[PDB]
Amino acid sequence: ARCKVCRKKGEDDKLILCDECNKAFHLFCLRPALYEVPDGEWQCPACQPAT
Ligand SMILES: [Zn+2]
Ligand SMILES: [Zn+2]
Repeated sequence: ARCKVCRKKGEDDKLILCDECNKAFHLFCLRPALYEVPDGEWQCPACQPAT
């Protein structure tokens, strides 16, 4: 629907909000390999650890 990165409707698969700071993100825009929901990484790249 919408996503704070691209701000575009198209790849409207299974969007994910970051729990911490409520940024709406596509699984694509979060991580290009990611297509299914991470029931754990309820995060966005900034919040996700450098590991
Ligand atoms: Zn997006
Ligand atoms: Zn975040």
